[PDB]
Amino acid sequence: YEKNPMNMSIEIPEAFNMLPAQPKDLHFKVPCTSKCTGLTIYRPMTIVLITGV
Amino acid sequence: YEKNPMNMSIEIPEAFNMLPAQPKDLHFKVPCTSKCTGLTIYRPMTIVLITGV
Repeated sequence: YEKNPMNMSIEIPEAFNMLPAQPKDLHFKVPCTSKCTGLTIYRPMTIVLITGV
Repeated sequence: YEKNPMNMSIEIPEAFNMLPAQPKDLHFKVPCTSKCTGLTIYRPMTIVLITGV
């Protein structure tokens, strides 16, 4: 393929972050979350696949 | 009936109020509470109910 933002891209609407720690008895639980979308091909004439290799 | 605080009354010793939210993994819970007593009739001879109207 050819690497170019106008051919394909990956979107990250929000970045990795950590919520405030939640205390339980003498310890804490910290949850983390993020967002993603996958791979989007705007122009499908710039990629070639070779399967069965 | 005859409307008079001496005959019947309702008490509300505590009004509606909310508590701070209690977080969980990825959501919250908010509780609400209040107090009441219901109608108290000190002198019940000052009320007449006509039934079947």
